[PDB]
Amino acid sequence: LPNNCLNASSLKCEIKGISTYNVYYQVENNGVIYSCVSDSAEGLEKCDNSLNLPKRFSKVPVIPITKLDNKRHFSVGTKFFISESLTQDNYPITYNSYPTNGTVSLQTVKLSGDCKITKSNFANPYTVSITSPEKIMGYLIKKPGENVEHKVISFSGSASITFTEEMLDGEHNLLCGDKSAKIPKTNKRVRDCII
Amino acid sequence: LPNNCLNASSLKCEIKGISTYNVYYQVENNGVIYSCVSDSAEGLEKCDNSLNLPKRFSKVPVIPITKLDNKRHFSVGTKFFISESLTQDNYPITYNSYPTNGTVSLQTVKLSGDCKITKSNFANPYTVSITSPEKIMGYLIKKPGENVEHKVISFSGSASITFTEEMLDGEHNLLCGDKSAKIPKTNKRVRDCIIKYSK
Ligand SMILES: *[C@@H]1O[C@H](CO)[C@@H](O[C@@H]2O[C@H](CO)[C@@H](O)[C@H](O)[C@H]2NC(C)=O)[C@H](O)[C@H]1NC(C)=O
Ligand SMILES: *[C@@H]1O[C@H](CO)[C@@H](O[C@@H]2O[C@H](CO)[C@@H](O)[C@H](O)[C@H]2NC(C)=O)[C@H](O)[C@H]1NC(C)=O
Ligand SMILES: *[C@@H]1O[C@H](CO)[C@@H](O[C@@H]2O[C@H](CO)[C@@H](O)[C@H](O)[C@H]2NC(C)=O)[C@H](O)[C@H]1NC(C)=O
Ligand SMILES: *[C@@H]1O[C@H](CO)[C@@H](O[C@@H]2O[C@H](CO)[C@@H](O)[C@H](O)[C@H]2NC(C)=O)[C@H](O)[C@H]1NC(C)=O
Repeated sequence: LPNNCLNASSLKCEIKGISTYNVYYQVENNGVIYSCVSDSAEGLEKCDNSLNLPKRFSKVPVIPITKLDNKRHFSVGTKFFISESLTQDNYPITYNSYPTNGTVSLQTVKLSGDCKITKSNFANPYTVSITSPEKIMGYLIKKPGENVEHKVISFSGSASITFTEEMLDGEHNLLCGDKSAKIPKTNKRVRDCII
Repeated sequence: LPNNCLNASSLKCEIKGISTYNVYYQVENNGVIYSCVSDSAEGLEKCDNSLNLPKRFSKVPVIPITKLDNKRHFSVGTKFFISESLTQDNYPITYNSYPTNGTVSLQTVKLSGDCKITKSNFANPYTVSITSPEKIMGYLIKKPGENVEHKVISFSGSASITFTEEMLDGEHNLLCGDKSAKIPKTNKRVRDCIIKYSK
């Protein structure tokens, strides 16, 4: 019964770690430290070392990056996941209110889900549509290397994106989940022209 | 520099852990320990604890399981991956001979890739075919919650999977990459009849 973790305001707790999309905390109760990870940020506002805890965690679908090449081009932050311990000392954790045993590890993250970057946008070639079936789905335009941790945008059923004059250089990328599409370099003149 | 790792044979290498799909080892060149993770066990035969090393670690594409409900249905073994340490102290390891920074983390992994399954021509009614665009691809029929390790079959391009009596119970799932399919209960004797007399 991991109910100790969902009511952390009542008890003593330590924020053991804050990622981009979730938080690692342990609460102390009955003399028994209970370790936990959640997406909420709610009722942990009083915990030790909670100061930087954001108001809200994004809650878009994301998975860990497995190919190290891809970090630069696809990284969209960090998040905690339940791994298993190298020593046989696995201790029980609660992940988003699911009970398990394991060890917590932080891991750099790429966007996941099913999204549709529609390359043909004829009505205005600089207003592009994005459509996904998922309840919630996330996009982000990212030159490879830029720190864009909290710059992700969540769009639910469908969306439409107009590129800023800044982003139009050849090296930016429209990441929307498992999909990824290179943004072409618009000439110095033409860019000023359109606006 | 991975150069020190990839030359396992020479140095005092200590196998520090074996997983279903890769191995964690650290070697020793002139007083500095280099932790490493590798997707094949060439070399390392004399390494300190090579006793349990597969001859081949499978190279089928797998990613880590994030939604922990799936684990029961999708398990397909465990693989080392590289993570960033919770404490600020991340150290240098080489992961499949790429130098980078972090900490070694072990996770339970599901199959990933592209393969599709509905297949063939109303024939070999107990056989279906799996086709995949990628170079290598994995499949595995797993009753949810089975002990499967190095039970995963590497196939390229195409394969045809002829079910058995056991699989045809209403409980086994055909795991192939990103897909799963449920194998339903057949009338065993209808099958039994067919296998018996037909060509
Ligand atoms: C704070 O802790 C108590 C102690 O567990 C929780 O009481 C549980 O309430 C949940 C309902 O959400 C039930 O599943 C359990 O039957 C209760 N367990 C008990 C009484 O031991 C309480 O609910 C927690 N706070 C919140 C908001 O759920
Ligand atoms: C981790 O959680 C599991 C889940 O209960 C504990 O594993 C044992 O699981 C069996 C089967 O459900 C039970 O019969 C045992 O009573 C469980 N053991 C205990 C102590 O509850 C496991 O022990 C937990 N803790 C660890 C592994 O340190
Ligand atoms: C494996 O490690 C050893 C280090 O002890 C390397 O040994 C020497 O490398 C030099 C060139 O760097 C050669 O000229 C020698 O013939 C090697 N042997 C000895 C006994 O000194 C060896 O080259 C390494 N193998 C690699 C890097 O592939
Ligand atoms: C792994 O991280 C360490 C730091 O934890 C790196 O050491 C840094 O090296 C860069 C460039 O060589 C310097 O700018 C930093 O000042 C160093 N930091 C410290 C704390 O010494 C190390 O280079 C990293 N390893 C790799 C392979 O990138």
